[PDB]
Amino acid sequence: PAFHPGELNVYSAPGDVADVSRALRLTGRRVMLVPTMGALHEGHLALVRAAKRVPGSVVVVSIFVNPMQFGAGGDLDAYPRTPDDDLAQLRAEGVEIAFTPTTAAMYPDGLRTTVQPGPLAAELEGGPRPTHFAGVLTVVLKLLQIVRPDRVFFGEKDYQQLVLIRQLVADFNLDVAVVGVPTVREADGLAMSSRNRYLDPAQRAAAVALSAALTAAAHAATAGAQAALDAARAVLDAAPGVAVDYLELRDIGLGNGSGRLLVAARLGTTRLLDNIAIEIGT
Amino acid sequence: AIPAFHPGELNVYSAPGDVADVSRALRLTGRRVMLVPTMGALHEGHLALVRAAKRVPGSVVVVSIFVNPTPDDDLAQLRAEGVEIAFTPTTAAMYPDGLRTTVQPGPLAAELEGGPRPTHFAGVLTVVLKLLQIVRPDRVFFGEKDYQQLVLIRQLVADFNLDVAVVGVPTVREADGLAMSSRNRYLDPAQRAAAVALSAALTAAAHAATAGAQAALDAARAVLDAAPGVAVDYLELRDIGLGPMPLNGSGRLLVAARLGTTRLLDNIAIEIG
Ligand SMILES: O=C(O)c1cc2ccccc2o1
Ligand SMILES: O=C(O)c1cc2ccccc2o1
Repeated sequence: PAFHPGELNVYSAPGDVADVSRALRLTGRRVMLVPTMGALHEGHLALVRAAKRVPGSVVVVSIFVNPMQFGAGGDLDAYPRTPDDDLAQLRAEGVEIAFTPTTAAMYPDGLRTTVQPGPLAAELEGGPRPTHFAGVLTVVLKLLQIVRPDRVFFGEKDYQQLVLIRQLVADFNLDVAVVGVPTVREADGLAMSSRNRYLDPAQRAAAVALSAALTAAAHAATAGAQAALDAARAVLDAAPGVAVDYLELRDIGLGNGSGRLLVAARLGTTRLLDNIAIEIGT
Repeated sequence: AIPAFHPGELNVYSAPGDVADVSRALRLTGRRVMLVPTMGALHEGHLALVRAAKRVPGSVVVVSIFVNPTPDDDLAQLRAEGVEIAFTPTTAAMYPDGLRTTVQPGPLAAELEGGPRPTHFAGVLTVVLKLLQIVRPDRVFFGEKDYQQLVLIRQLVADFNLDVAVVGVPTVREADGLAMSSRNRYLDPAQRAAAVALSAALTAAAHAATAGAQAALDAARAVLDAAPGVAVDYLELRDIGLGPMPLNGSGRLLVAARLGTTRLLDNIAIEIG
């Protein structure tokens, strides 16, 4: 396949992106990978920019709505799809490679060999959806194998995901560095997500409570962990038809001092996640 | 700041990161890295794998030895085969975080070998994935003796999009056809005499196969039937990927049996018609 530099090159075949990737690496360029599910927004763009700023980089953005991380009924047919836009944003960012595989090319033998996560996959987000992270890690492994990048980028918004990815990478000895990138927020603090378009004016207004509780907790934390949790709790209780799924304070690896506070809540049918770093006593 | 590597010599590394560094540096200088994963206690069967890997123009041979949960003799054979890298890591080096993320095999891992040991191949594929990631060879060598295993590794490679050729090396046998294995040494003399029936039965079957699949199966069974003290766990004809037997065409006939406490396996290629 052709590679036209300083331009967006779009490959659909794993073979084609694998060949270009390998060729670019043998020419000294450093391969950056940003796995996305499309519907790009400014949170994905921060990920591209981090990769862009790595000296000698050639950036691969992949776009694949992976039917293995979704479960019935349900969420798969409803995922936002906007490839036109996505590709334009990527041209505008000066990304050179977009990898957009077909389901058939990724799953020619269906679900056969898969990745089985550690017990962290059974908690938090994986509580209701116990096969969700196995689907995520399977496609992430396939993607790293196809593209073999130097580094791979993930937002901290999906913190649990990032942690399991660091697990996949360590546990399977993958020669790739995992770059966590801080969450991009709207001007009021709402963590940017494509699930956000599904909020109406009211819920969009109520939605600010997640970030506010979290940031309230981050500051109340000098008074310790009960104080941080109770502060976030209070903010969430004062917010109209925000229904809290969970609100949990964990170690940063997700097992006082330094931790991570995590929230999941529904607004109508729209499930939102957010998290923040927490220093207990600091 | 790469670890020390002396060409034409046996270099031993126990650190994953060391063998990863050497291997990467060697490929840049135009050697082709060949991996031969072993579990130690090398016999001729392992040596046939090593020899295949040496055949490749440009090869540097990496032999891992690791027991998945003979030290000086094994290395002496490797030095004697002219192998240049052994990878002899600890359990803690390979599993510093315990069993956390693992490989889940497809349904074939539940059959055959299979039913007695339901989690065996999960262990196998996981460790093999890791060796592949550590060493990143161009080619990886497995004996056909453990044929279900080879099939499942080929599935790993395909399914996870791994950049490596799987090379399957024919079974080394003793003079009477008994598939070589470190277990063979446990057999008393009666058992060792009766153990010839597994290969005997498989080669009878392979030759009976001009008459079709039932004649092959029946010739194999007659031969096992004529052996005392041989408990047959399965005798099965499958296609070459271990799916069900197609009506004509290439297949594989596999057998497992228990002789006292010692469990023996064998397998053969079959052409129906
Ligand atoms: O668009 C995203 O937020 C995204 C996509 C994606 C693909 C595989 C694993 C994790 C992922 O996060
Ligand atoms: O000694 C062997 O035949 C052997 C070694 C090995 C290592 C990983 C997976 C399977 C394996 O078989």
